[PDB]
Amino acid sequence: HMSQGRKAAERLAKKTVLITGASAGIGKATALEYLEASNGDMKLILAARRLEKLEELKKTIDQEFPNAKVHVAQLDITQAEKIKPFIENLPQEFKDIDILVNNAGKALGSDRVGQIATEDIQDVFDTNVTALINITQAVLPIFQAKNSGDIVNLGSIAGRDAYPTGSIYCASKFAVGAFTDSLRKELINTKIRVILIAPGLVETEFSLVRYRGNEEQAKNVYKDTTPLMADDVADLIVYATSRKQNTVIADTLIFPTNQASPHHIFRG
Amino acid sequence: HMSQGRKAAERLAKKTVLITGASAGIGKATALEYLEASNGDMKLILAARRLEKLEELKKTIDQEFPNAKVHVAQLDITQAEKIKPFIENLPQEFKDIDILVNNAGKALGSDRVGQIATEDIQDVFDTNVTALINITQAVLPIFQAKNSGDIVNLGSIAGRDAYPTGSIYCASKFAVGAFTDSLRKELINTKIRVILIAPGLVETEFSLVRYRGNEEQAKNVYKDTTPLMADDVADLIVYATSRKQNTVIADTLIFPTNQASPHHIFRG
Amino acid sequence: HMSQGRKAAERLAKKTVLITGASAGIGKATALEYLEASNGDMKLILAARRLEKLEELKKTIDQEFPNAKVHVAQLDITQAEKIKPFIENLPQEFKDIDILVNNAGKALGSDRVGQIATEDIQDVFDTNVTALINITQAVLPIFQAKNSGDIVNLGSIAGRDAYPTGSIYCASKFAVGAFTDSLRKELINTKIRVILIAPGLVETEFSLVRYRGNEEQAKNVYKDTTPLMADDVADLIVYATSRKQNTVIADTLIFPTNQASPHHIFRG
Amino acid sequence: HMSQGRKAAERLAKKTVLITGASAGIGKATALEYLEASNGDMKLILAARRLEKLEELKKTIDQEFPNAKVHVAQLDITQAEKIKPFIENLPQEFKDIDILVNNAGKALGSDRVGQIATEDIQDVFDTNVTALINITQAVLPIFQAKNSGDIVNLGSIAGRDAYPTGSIYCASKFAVGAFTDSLRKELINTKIRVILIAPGLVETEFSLVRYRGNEEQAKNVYKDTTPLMADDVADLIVYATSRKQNTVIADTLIFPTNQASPHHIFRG
Ligand SMILES: NC(=O)c1ccc[n+]([C@@H]2O[C@H](COP(=O)([O-])OP(=O)(O)OC[C@H]3O[C@@H](n4cnc5c(N)ncnc54)[C@H](OP(=O)(O)O)[C@@H]3O)[C@@H](O)[C@H]2O)c1
Ligand SMILES: NC(=O)c1ccc[n+]([C@@H]2O[C@H](COP(=O)([O-])OP(=O)(O)OC[C@H]3O[C@@H](n4cnc5c(N)ncnc54)[C@H](OP(=O)(O)O)[C@@H]3O)[C@@H](O)[C@H]2O)c1
Ligand SMILES: NC(=O)c1ccc[n+]([C@@H]2O[C@H](COP(=O)([O-])OP(=O)(O)OC[C@H]3O[C@@H](n4cnc5c(N)ncnc54)[C@H](OP(=O)(O)O)[C@@H]3O)[C@@H](O)[C@H]2O)c1
Ligand SMILES: NC(=O)c1ccc[n+]([C@@H]2O[C@H](COP(=O)([O-])OP(=O)(O)OC[C@H]3O[C@@H](n4cnc5c(N)ncnc54)[C@H](OP(=O)(O)O)[C@@H]3O)[C@@H](O)[C@H]2O)c1
Repeated sequence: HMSQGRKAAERLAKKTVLITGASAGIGKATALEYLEASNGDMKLILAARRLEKLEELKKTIDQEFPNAKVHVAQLDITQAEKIKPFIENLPQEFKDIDILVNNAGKALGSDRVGQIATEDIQDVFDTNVTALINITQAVLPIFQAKNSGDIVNLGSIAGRDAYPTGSIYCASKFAVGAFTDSLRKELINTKIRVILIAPGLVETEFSLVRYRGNEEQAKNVYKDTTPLMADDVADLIVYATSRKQNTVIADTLIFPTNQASPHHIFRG
Repeated sequence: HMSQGRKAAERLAKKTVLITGASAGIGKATALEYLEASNGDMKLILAARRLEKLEELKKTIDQEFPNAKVHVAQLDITQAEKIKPFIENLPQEFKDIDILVNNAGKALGSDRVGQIATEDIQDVFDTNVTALINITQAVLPIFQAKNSGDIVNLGSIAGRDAYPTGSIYCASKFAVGAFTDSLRKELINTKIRVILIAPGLVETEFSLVRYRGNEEQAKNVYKDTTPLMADDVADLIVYATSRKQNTVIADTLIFPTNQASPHHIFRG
Repeated sequence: HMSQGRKAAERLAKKTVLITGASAGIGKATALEYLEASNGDMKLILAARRLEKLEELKKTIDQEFPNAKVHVAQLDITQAEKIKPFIENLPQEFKDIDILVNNAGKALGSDRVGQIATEDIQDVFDTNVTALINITQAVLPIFQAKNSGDIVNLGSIAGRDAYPTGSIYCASKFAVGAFTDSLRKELINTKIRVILIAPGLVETEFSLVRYRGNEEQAKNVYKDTTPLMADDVADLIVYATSRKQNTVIADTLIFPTNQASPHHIFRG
Repeated sequence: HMSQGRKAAERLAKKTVLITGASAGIGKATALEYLEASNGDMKLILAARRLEKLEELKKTIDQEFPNAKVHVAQLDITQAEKIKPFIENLPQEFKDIDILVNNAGKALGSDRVGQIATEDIQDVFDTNVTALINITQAVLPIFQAKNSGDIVNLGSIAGRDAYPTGSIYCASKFAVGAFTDSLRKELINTKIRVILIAPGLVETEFSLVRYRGNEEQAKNVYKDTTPLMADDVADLIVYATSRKQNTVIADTLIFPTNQASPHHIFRG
């Protein structure tokens, strides 16, 4: 198991990764890809709300990667007050986080301004931005203590090119990008790496969530295109975080070949 | 009184402007400037938390511009549940808003990530982003009914060029920009104008608020420079909103001559 | 004649403006607008290739603004070797330039990459970028000697949001923006103002030139929209350059109300 | 020899890469890295002006990668008239290009506007922009005929964040980005991948060229930092081009850990 070559595996070995939104889509793919690239030799902290999904993943990992160690954690990152204790209370074995993947995130609906539910505004901002920042602040001290660690934030093409009907989501991803940029500028005197991942169309549960479980509307987003799959973004994240320390794959835009922006999507 | 020429005064006359953060700084300057440019002939809705400051402004206006009509409103735009009623309950005379100026906003501290108080995060985001969106959604129906109206959003240079120690503020201003951009893209089939104003250094109460009333630290931000004053930004706002309808001064970055970015500030 | 109010007229009076592309469209509008805003009391240096068009304009100005002084100059700004002498040889009366408007510019064709004529590539880059820089370098010493002066560069929405079929033009306008931004950052220790004007659809001779004189294709670009007219952009330029010296209207995107990007253009 | 894992080697095998600026720095590193990742099993066309440097590289490759096939080409990409014939005249074996790496490029001096030699302006633009576009147009038909191929353009952090003293270079890299973006938007209906690589500080011959051979000034750019080495950027290029076809690593900013922008560079 060395999906990315020997040197990348060496660099990943024995590191501890904390992944938010590990129950599905990119987060889940990323947990698996980290093992593919390191010959199973890492420690994973998988956090999301759906505990069974996490358990199921751990079981999959357990048999596929005997030498992997996985700590499953039911956490709604929206519940601010639980973040700091969550970190402080990690089992000894998993306390020394090396890579934080702020992947948990969502979009709710495609309403034009004027039609947007206040709940949808709070939920998207709280999950995408506020929680991302809380989790970041709670982990950072670990990195600063040892002057090492990667902070990986999931932005989006929507974070640099806004589109109509996506005002809130775009506002949230623009925010994530900016926060990420300040952070990188603050840390230039450390060896802590700050990495922004910005995908276009990836077929996950993202569109299913976005349209409240309506499978029709979800599949329709990808109709007549070959979008990215979660493992494609996972591939990039593991790639970025397995570079030699001095290298920062700082900001990457990943697209399916048929897409060039939110407004430029070829449908065959 | 026609600070911007006859034609601009004609275009402004008898319009109703709603201004958030009218008690100080740019919002206050903007109320005054609208009158300077329209020969007093407008209707102003001035909202902020400090009711006395608003009253004082109204009194100033009352004697300076007898023909102006001013409705003062004590409102904390952060109290979401009060927004919709606020708009619906405007006195008949002021109900027909023509220009919305989403000016109320703030920055809290200059802490590097890791050191940022959760209250400061919520306050900045709620005031700068969430409330701006709520207020925008509450007013927009008025504009859509009559297919006219200007939406003016206070962004910042910080909204397109992030800087260390300003992660939250920058994140919030990037969000305001992106929301604004989505909005403009949604409304291209209307005659509703969407305008983003993005200043650099303006000497107001902004730095005083930012450093919790410490006048030392506040004055220090402007030390050895000649920053913009609030009437400079007011000038631009009134300029943008007094153009003929078909013209959209969509996005303007305004700088004092000694500044070229958050990182490029000459001190004499 | 004070289209922009008294204070703006005072600030413009007796200043010397150098305008490239004065024979048509925005450049021509801008010469006229400067006079509207200053009560005719300025000195204009109008440069372009079509000498009769310039003469015609001067004649118009001569009778409309008796107190204006206009120096007409047949110049192909693409002829680098003539730039420095051009400046150095201005008649005494016009030597002390206060405002440079780098307006001359064009786009040639709408060919996709693979189909682009080399002549069209050189012409667009030489006029839009190289000449702009040459002219800028030649005038700048005047401004540095007296520590004042405005440099106005015509960018475009295309300079920040590229679009298919416009690769060369967009590349050129991105370049103009970047050059402009470096410049502003270099001059923060001077009182020299650096101003970028970025329009969307303006109906001038721009599309006519772009499609090699084919009036059909030209009119077609504006079909079913109400684009900006050249005086709209002139209005903005005169506005920016008539602000008090300390204020820099640094970067303004101006759109007709039906447009929000090169990709978002409503046609009624 | 599979620096990036088996699957990536499979995807690279037997492909033909054309590399500009192969005689040194990133271009040279990239030729080497392609072989490291594919077990020597590719065909390289190495072009630059210094023929001996190319020969030397080929000799290195010949003994290190017996199964590699290398065509060396003395070419000044600035000589436009030679581009099309260059492509058309490639030996049969190397005619079917799969990957174009537009790497040749340079910066000349660090002069502020006003002090910039016209030769330096033409040389930078002709090499970085005009030649890049010419070479792109000449190779593209190959890709369109077979509906596959990667176009890799070397941009820079300078292409999205301009800095004083780098106006021309920045202008040139902004143009490369914009051209690149247009190109990707044009090709969404093909399976041709369009990839922008944007590094910060890499220690190559780049600074040596920039300061006309002065080793002092060159080494000084990197003093007290650990910059990226050419093989770091090579790694990213090979990574991007060895993804499965549907995946486009569209736009990647790569930094040494001590850098976060042109203005944010920590020196230890
Ligand atoms: N997929 C795309 O096309 C797209 C494009 C660009 C960027 N992105 C970004 O990439 C990230 C991952 O998206 P995705 O496509 O993988 O979405 P997804 O398939 O819907 O998964 C999102 C994950 O986040 C978790 N999550 C949501 N809210 C949470 C909360 N309050 N607390 C803890 N965990 C929470 C979910 O698990 P539970 O429900 O079990 O808690 C789920 O596992 C998001 O930030 C998204 O914005 C997505
Ligand atoms: N100063 C700068 O250099 C700078 C630069 C770029 C952009 N801006 C932006 O310009 C806008 C105005 O800033 P400024 O410099 O004029 O600031 P300021 O002088 O401190 O005034 C801000 C106004 O907002 C009001 N406000 C704050 N929170 C409120 C709330 N929760 N509910 C209702 N009103 C509230 C305040 O009034 P009350 O306390 O009475 O409620 C105050 O009148 C902000 O959006 C700011 O981000 C400032
Ligand atoms: N119109 C739009 O939709 C649009 C949008 C954004 C930006 N812009 C920009 O705004 C500026 C002016 O546009 P426009 O609409 O006014 O175009 P226009 O109507 O074609 O006029 C351009 C002017 O430049 C002059 N000119 C062209 N090449 C020249 C050369 N080589 N040497 C000297 N003068 C030259 C032309 O005069 P002669 O032929 O007589 O020399 C003409 O006066 C340009 O930078 C353009 O890129 C236009
Ligand atoms: N180094 C950095 O910090 C950095 C950062 C961002 C982007 N970049 C970009 O990365 C690319 C490579 O730069 P580098 O650091 O590798 O520079 P480098 O070490 O100086 O190499 C540049 C290469 O380009 C070739 N070249 C220059 N002009 C040419 C011409 N007219 N025709 C054919 N070949 C030519 C040179 O070969 P000959 O002299 O033999 O012709 C040399 O092989 C450039 O596009 C650069 O702008 C560099």
